[PDB]
Amino acid sequence: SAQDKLIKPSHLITMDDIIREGNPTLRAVAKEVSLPLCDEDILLGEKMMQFLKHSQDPVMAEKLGLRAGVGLAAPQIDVSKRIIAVLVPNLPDKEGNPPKEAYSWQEVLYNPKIVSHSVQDAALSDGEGCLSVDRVVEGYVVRHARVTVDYYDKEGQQHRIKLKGYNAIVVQHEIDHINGVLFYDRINAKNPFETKEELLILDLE
Ligand SMILES: CCCCC[C@H](CC(=O)NO)C(=O)N[C@H](C(=O)N1CCC[C@H]1CO)C(C)C
Ligand SMILES: [Co+2]
Repeated sequence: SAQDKLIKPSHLITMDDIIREGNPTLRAVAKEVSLPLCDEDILLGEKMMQFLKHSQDPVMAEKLGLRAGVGLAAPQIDVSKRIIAVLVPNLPDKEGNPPKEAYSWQEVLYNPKIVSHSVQDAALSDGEGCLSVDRVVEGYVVRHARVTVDYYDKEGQQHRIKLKGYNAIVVQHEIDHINGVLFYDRINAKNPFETKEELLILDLE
């Protein structure tokens, strides 16, 4: 299967492993992962985290021809399992200094689930992109401004976390993937940049 090839020790995930719009796997509902976590799944998660790290390494990304990404879900690499990886980076300050800490959030979540959320919604002012989608769909991708997520880490320990801002946006984008949902599904087709008081607009800069 695909996962088998992906977990090969010397295998590096590249755009060649990312299925695109059209493959039915993107629209399927990923299956939960068995507990305790089996080797295959844990290794896949690490491969996913490593992919993200490589994508955010300007030289490496440039060498491998990768698109900088801040998250990835198993289905995107043709594995219909509820496994997602997030790597949300901090940005430089107003003065131009590099962030004190490269990442704001780094985690591989297994069987993640949204338990509660804010009444307010939120969308990145610049819209969203997806490496599984080879085209641009402009508009505000409407998501919950804040969410509480329950998931199991690679150790197999259950966690419950409160996310907001950029972290909340990224996690929902990834969770959408394991439910067969693509970002443009959350863009108001009749008015892509529709706004409402309850809709917070996030500027990353
Ligand atoms: C924001 C919600 C999470 C996005 C995750 C995607 C990666 C992905 O395809 N996950 O499934 C990404 O990094 N997309 C990028 C993206 O949309 N970004 C990167 C910075 C913030 C935002 C731009 O508005 C594009 C540039 C490839
Ligand atoms: Co995506």
